[PDB]
Amino acid sequence: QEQDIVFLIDGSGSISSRNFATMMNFVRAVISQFQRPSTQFSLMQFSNKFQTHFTFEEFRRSSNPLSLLASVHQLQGFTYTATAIQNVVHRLFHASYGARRDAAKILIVITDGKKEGDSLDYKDVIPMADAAGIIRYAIGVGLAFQNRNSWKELNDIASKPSQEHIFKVEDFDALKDIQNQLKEKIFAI
Repeated sequence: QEQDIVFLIDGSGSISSRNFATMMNFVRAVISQFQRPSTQFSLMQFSNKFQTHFTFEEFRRSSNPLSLLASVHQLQGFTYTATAIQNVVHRLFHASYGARRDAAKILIVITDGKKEGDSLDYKDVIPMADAAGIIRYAIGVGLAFQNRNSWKELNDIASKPSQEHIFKVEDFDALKDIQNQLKEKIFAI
């Protein structure tokens, strides 16, 4: 079963250079657990700005896909998670970007904090993501995601059942600890 998977990663200034590098190592590790052509990937980074590092078409045609993750520079800035999801949902899965009609559409969001200053609300972008059948995973990095204020954030982003689509890790160095878990979740789709 074909899968078109988008990684949407936060590049806000709150993320240290060391942690950003660690996050990219995690993305590379997860991608390395899958094989083309069944699974294809696309990567967008967000802050208050948005950058598509590679589309599904670029990943598909590449003779060395993992290299497309070699020159990813951190954007810095704020964290407009809702608008970022909107940008992914309304662009990265287009046929013109290399997406496949019959493929399962999956979005993996990695963030170190709640959205702040975003002019869009989750209720403004999630309903459409659900209509498109986009399966969403929310990965929250930081002890703050242990409370309620930040917990609800992951629930608003992730597909239901929430528990099966959310991951809370204490720090960026702990991302590697959920690689197998995340892989198993996706392989089950």
